[PDB]
Amino acid sequence: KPFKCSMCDYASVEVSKLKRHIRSHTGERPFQCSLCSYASRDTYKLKRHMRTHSGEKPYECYICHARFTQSGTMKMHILQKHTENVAKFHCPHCDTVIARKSDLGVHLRKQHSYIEQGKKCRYCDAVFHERYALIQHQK
DNA sequence: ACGGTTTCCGCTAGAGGGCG
DNA sequence: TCGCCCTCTAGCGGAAACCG
Ligand SMILES: [Zn+2]
Ligand SMILES: [Zn+2]
Ligand SMILES: [Zn+2]
Ligand SMILES: [Zn+2]
Ligand SMILES: [Zn+2]
Repeated sequence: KPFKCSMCDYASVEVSKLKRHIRSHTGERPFQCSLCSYASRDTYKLKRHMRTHSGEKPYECYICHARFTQSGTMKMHILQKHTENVAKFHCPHCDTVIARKSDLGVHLRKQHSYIEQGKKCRYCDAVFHERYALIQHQK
């Protein structure tokens, strides 16, 4: 409506939007950096990748003047540093509270995901394949 | 106190959406 | 239209902070 994707269920109004989405399915990265071996699927992510080469920090916190490469990083810094009563991330499986969303993801794969490279309990010889079960068992 | 682990914090880079 | 630019999202890795 008008342009449905055919593999996944994406659809959007513009032909360029559906073709860019299909580049996400195929893996085509048309726009090559003229400086290194990076290549992007659209023009914007290449322009933004060029800031790493130039080393520019075009965003500045209007409160403490720290500088940042991207706006989202600046916004988040303002949120964690110059703002109170902000919602935190409580893990569903344990009692852990984390300030940032992706750190919660890091926590979930690192403490609550299966690893066949299991660890032995420090005090007995039983082995566990998820760290939280291990540390809880180690009572 | 001391090493390991957990959380912080700026970083790169991945998607989709609005509009002139 | 579609090229431009925007936010939101996902993870990385060094540093700091926390703990048994
Ligand atoms: Zn698709
Ligand atoms: Zn490059
Ligand atoms: Zn600031
Ligand atoms: Zn947890
Ligand atoms: Zn045991």
